[PDB]
Amino acid sequence: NLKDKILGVAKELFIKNGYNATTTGEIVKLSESSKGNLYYHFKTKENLFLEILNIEESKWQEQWKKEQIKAKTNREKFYLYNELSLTTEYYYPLQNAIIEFYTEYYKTNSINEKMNKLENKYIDAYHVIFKEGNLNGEWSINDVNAVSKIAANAVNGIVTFTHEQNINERIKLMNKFSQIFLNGLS
Amino acid sequence: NLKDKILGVAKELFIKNGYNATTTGEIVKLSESSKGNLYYHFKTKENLFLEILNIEESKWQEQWKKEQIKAKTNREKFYLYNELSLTTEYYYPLQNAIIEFYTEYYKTNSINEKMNKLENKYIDAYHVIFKEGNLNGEWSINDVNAVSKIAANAVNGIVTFTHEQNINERIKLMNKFSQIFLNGLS
Ligand SMILES: Cc1cc(N)c2ccccc2[n+]1CCCCCCCCCC[n+]1c(C)cc(N)c2ccccc21
Repeated sequence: NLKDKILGVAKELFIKNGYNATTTGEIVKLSESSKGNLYYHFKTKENLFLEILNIEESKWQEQWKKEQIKAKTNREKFYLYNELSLTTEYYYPLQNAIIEFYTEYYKTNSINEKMNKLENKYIDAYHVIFKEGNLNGEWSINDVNAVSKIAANAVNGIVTFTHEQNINERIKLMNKFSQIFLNGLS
Repeated sequence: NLKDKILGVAKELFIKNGYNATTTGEIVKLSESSKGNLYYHFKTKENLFLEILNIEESKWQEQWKKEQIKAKTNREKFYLYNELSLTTEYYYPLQNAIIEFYTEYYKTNSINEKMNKLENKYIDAYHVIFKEGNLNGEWSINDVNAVSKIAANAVNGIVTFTHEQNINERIKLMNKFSQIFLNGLS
């Protein structure tokens, strides 16, 4: 494909280097397409990156729906989602690139809108789990949105800031975190 | 002292122009030193920057040592340290150079090793709060080292990935997080 091999080489570059480290020159010299091509579907470079995120959050959310069956209670789904978070090949590997990205486009207005459209997708899985768990009598959260937002970011914190220590050490901490947290809700 | 003039000047240069754009030549001339002296004390730009981070971590510890006295109990120190990490990062000028430097050097083991020492010093403050809270009966935690690493990265996530929200909402969520988490310990 064309408008799909771009998105591919781009994802690979944003991860391998960083957001700025990868230039449109590079994406082209390895995705072979005149500068203009990258201009139709993808208006700007911040469009191509914001595009990659959407796909990634979708592939990830999709992977979780196909794996969440292995958890019977919402309590178990919480532990599971946070554990799988450390291993997916989806979305989470772009978090550094996203931190970089936001530091260099937070002076524009169309940024806080798109970076907040994704926010809703990103915390959705937690919203389901906490609401569904309210319905299933697993706990009683008065402010579901607040808690989903906290859970999502705290977890994104664990996944992102421990990216060097042995993987099983990380799963261990994440489980202790999921424990402290749900225990905190009831 | 010349070493300190070099560090002071380099810090300001990194802040005004960012990590990559600052040249050691600028650092050399503006501090009235030499490539030789700079090489002698730091070996490289990356090292210089890491040394600056060291000093910054120490000033931060000193500031905390003076601030925590406002918080009688450890439950309070925890609430306060988490709020301080969120509010003071909003206007910490080196933050930008820091993002730029990390999301570009976490691949090297030389650098990522030294960064971990820094990170570990930040985590220590949680260790102290948690150990001290044990000896005071504020809670009973059997795995202080672990809970400390979890708290630190959870908080960093909340501080780091929540930037699009309004400042009061972020402070509301950080406190709710502190409340949930401290409640999950008992
Ligand atoms: C004085 C002073 C004054 C303040 N008002 C202040 C305010 C807020 C914070 C520190 C402050 N300090 C001093 C602060 C010194 C901070 C030194 C930090 C070193 C390490 C960064 C580690 N790191 C890791 C592990 C993992 C990541 N994925 C990652 C991603 C992006 C960026 C960094 C990353």
